[PDB]
Parts: sequence; structure tokens; C-alpha cells
Amino acid sequence: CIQRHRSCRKSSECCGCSVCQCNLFGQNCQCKSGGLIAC
Repeated sequence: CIQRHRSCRKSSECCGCSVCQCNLFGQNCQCKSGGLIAC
């Protein structure tokens, strides 16, 4: 799966309670943390 620190196409494409978002230019969508202890 896509780590919470690698480019992705959708927040769903990320193991654990991680999400994916782009920059101000709606580009460079990178995965991020969400809540390992409490989602």
C-alpha cells in the first residue's frame, strides 16, 4: 500500500487511517497521517 508519506491518487489508497491531499494547486497529492491511536 501507499505509505503515509508517498504520492497517491486517493485517500483510500493508503494503509491504516491515513489520507491523501494535494497542494494549493490541487497537485502533488501526498499521503499523510490521520490517527493511529484514534481515527
